[PDB]
Amino acid sequence: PLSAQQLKKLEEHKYSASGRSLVEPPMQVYWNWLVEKVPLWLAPNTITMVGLLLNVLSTLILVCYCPTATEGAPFWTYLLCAIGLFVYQSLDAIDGKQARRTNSSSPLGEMFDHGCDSISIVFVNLGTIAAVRLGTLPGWMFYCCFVGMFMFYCAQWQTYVCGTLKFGIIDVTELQISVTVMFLMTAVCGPELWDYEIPFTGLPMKTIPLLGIIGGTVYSCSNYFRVILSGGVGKNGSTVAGTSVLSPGLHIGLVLLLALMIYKKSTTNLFLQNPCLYTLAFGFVSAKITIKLVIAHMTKSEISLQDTAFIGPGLLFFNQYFNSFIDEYIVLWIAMVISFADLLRYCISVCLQIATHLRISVFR
Amino acid sequence: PLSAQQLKKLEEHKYSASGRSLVEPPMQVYWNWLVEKVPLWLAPNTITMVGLLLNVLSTLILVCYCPTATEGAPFWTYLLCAIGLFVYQSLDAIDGKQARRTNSSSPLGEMFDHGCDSISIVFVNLGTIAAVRLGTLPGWMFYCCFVGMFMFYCAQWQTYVCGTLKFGIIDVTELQISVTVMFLMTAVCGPELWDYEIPFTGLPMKTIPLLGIIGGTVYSCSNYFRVILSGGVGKNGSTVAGTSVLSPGLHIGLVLLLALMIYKKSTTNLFLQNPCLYTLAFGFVSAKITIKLVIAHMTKSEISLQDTAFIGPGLLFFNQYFNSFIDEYIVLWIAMVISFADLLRYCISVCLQIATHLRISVFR
Ligand SMILES: Nc1ccn([C@@H]2O[C@H](COP(=O)(O)OP(=O)(O)O)[C@@H](O)[C@H]2O)c(=O)n1
Ligand SMILES: Nc1ccn([C@@H]2O[C@H](COP(=O)(O)OP(=O)(O)O)[C@@H](O)[C@H]2O)c(=O)n1
Ligand SMILES: [Mg+2]
Ligand SMILES: [Mg+2]
Ligand SMILES: [Mg+2]
Ligand SMILES: [Mg+2]
Repeated sequence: PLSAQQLKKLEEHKYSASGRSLVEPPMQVYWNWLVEKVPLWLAPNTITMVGLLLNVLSTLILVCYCPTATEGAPFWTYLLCAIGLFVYQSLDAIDGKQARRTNSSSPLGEMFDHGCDSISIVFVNLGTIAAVRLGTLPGWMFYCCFVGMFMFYCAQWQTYVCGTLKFGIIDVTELQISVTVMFLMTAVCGPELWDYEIPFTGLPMKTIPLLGIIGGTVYSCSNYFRVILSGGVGKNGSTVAGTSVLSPGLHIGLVLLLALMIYKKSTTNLFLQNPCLYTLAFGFVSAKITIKLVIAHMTKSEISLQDTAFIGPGLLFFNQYFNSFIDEYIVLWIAMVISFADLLRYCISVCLQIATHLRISVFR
Repeated sequence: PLSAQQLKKLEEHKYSASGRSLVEPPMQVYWNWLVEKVPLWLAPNTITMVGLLLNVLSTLILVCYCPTATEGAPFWTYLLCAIGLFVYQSLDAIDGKQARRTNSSSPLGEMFDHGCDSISIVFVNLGTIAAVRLGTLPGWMFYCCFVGMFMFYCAQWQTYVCGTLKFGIIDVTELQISVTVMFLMTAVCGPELWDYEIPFTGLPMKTIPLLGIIGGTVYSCSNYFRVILSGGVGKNGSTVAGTSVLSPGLHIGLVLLLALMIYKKSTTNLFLQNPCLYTLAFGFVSAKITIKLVIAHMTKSEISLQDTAFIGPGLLFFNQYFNSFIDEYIVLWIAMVISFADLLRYCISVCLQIATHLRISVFR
């Protein structure tokens, strides 16, 4: 999975990040106080795995009770989702702090952190789509999920063009806090709160989050794109690996364009009837693509545009080309299963290789 | 177009071929007698260019008077085709002999010979399809043209796996002689000769050539495939370049499979109504692919499966995917023009680079 030269360049890697947000000081104090009361013999990898597992299980439960994201759910699911998200954020901060001390830092930890972040953001966007019941506005339904995916990939990609993480003021902390408080408010008030049309403007309440999200969208994009153009660390304005500046753009554009092309020619309402399956399959594809870029920018190697991850999308596209010989409901399940198995195999193989080389005992 | 190392390996190349056919001695004596009466100041490249030009012009005239390969043509076209084919064979033998003497041999000459052979075999197969009026048997119409293309590519490919050309007993000489005599017989007797159903077996006369061709087909394939499997020249049974044995098979399979896939889902009789345009576009594609393999096996480099020659087939495939927004008659013309321009540009660039390096003055 990893070549000898690339693995050799993996060592002597120094993690670096600069930036601060508005709510950073108080939550920072809280996380510091909580990490003073953590057991000393616990490994950070177990912490991040536990956090990701809790978040995934809770979001999966919420999705299972709300297919198509247009029905209602009890307070049980919303409360569990809020608790899981809060615990995920807390464990992220705590295992970061505990890995920074007691000389347990390793390059595999950052890889685990980034992969967990990808999966968690996909599941969080699914949960916040299902909770608000955004099935009454079919126009704004592709955009939300796939713009969350696109923004995470763009953050990784602008990190590729530079050497240090740059943190803004509207970063993940505020997003997670807002989503948690929104889940709590929906649980306490009921799923019909977003059907409490505001006495003016003739628009429902669901426009209040969405518009803001769009605003944040633009803002985030702005920053990222600047680092794409003005930023340069190598011998020129090119990437740190010496390759072209806009290579990952082709990967993300291919994924999103292929998703849109399959969506627009379904002829049987493939997406508006099975949104969770569609989003999960393409989220696994995008998660593998993002992990590849994470590994690429940890080292100084180069990425290609030929992967054994377009199997599922390829099957969908070639089953759409021929008119119909397999109904477009089992093909989606096959694609999701293939993508999940491929991502799991890739992650397990890379983790095993790194553990064998550095004799880390990943879980210890 | 040619890398420095590959161009350096181009030099110190020795042409080698072994084999003999049944009719080789008499035609060999004739060609020797004719080359004793050739001017000494004429370059072989001009000879092969003249032969290819005559063959192409005559076949183009015959095709223009017989679109769809189901109408009749005057004796003028058939006589011109027979004369052009005979002159092409004669000039091939003569310029080969004249290049072998008077120290004018160069690696560019073999490249010209192979490219001319590719174009000539494509046009000869079109001419023999049009002359026999094989439009009354739509089942056996894809097979003929594309099996001619496939056989030439397979001959080149088995040459790739070894170092020397192997000549059988049913080689190009007998094919050309048979086609010439068939053109002469059709001209003297008329296009209706193939509508003179043989008093027995209840089959028309056009089965007499076709079956034989099929037989020859199998025979040729046999020999080639043996060299594909038993043959080995490098450190192992692999190719002389050290790469995989069955890499060009992917190229030829992609071309033929894509042609068949576009043919089988035309919905408007794209091939059975415009056979000459279809065959010419895919013949230009296959000619460029074959020239690439010729250059590869002249040197010891490696070929890829990513070319700027699938533009035309890509446009056809993606215009078929979307139902129809451009009628499937201008797209074919665009594809043919693009393929022809690409092949001409590639050939001109390679010829200019070789002439600049070796200061040959190609035409002199
Ligand atoms: N399981 C883990 C998680 C993080 N780490 C390391 O600990 C550092 C602290 O990360 P963090 O979570 O505080 O930082 P951010 O989450 O803000 O990116 C990471 O950059 C990794 O190098 C680790 O070694 N093992
Ligand atoms: N225009 C040409 C044609 C052939 N030649 C060379 O002359 C040799 C004789 O080829 P040939 O035509 O007698 O052989 P075949 O046609 O049987 O392959 C070729 O192998 C080339 O090396 C050349 O230098 N310039
Ligand atoms: Mg962390
Ligand atoms: Mg994290
Ligand atoms: Mg010759
Ligand atoms: Mg020749």
